[PDB]
Amino acid sequence: STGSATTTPIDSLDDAYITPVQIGTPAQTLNLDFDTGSSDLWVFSSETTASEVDGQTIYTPSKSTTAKLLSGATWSISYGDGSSSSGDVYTDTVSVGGLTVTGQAVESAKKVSSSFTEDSTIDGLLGLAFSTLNTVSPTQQKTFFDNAKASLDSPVFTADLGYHAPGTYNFGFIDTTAYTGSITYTAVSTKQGFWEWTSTGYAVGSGTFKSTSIDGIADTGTTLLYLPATVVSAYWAQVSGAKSSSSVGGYVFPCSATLPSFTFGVGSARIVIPGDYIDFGPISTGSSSCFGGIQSSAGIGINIFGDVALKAAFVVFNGATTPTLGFASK
Ligand code: NA
Repeated sequence: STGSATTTPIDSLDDAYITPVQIGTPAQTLNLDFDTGSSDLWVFSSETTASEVDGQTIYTPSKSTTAKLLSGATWSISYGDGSSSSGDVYTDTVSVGGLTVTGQAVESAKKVSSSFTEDSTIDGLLGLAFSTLNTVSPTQQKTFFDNAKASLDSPVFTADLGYHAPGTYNFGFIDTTAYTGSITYTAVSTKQGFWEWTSTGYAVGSGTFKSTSIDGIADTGTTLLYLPATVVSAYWAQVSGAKSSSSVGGYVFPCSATLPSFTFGVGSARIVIPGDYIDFGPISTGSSSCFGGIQSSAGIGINIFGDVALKAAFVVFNGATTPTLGFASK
């Protein structure tokens, strides 16, 4: 089997991407944030505290003929940005892009933090990291990908995120029309439950490539590119008037600037992030200070290749017995 779904930016900055997901029978379609940095499929629901729901579409298990309470199971998650959610668990039929899993754990939120409530466009998350990070207790649950894997034509999914445009998540196949050149594969460590890999270096603009090992994660659920402070300082030093602002919470730059590209290495291959991808616009409405898309990972404890990096590539998440990542230009 295979599946193919379109993923759409939630706003004009590509802050996140939503993908429609069918849950239950008859289908309830919710727009979920597919997150390769977490392992819970959780949704706004008929159980969510009413004051914490503001425009999201909710899953109502009582209206699904295939929903079953997973008795005794609870979940609670905290993300890198300080947001959180928790609740109870149902099993139900879940379909993405025509690919169906029966008996998928659907984590129903009873509580969500303010950042979720305030984002009316995101109805929940679909985690695509390794199932070792799943928060369900007392019986850990599998991801949608882990449950689908054995049925797929190939044990893979791909992320093809757009810059200010829709893109695609595919399950079970490589679309050889969706990228240019060849795919360069690189080793993955699953020790922390993430798609963790080692970049071979970077370049700033037209500058020379610096060969250096940068361990980090491929995380579709993180907006920005978080890298070591040395690399980030080298990038922003090429932008006149750029500075790190403790008041704003990272590097800002004049909105009049033209940003340089950023290149990262994947083995002997190179992925180029155009300068425009690194512009996250005014820090507040009407400001002439703009927020940078490359930020320091110091204090986060891990480097994160978030959407700013991933949307410059066609990315293969290879879930074979020995997992690997692939990157191609597009
Ligand atoms: Na922000």
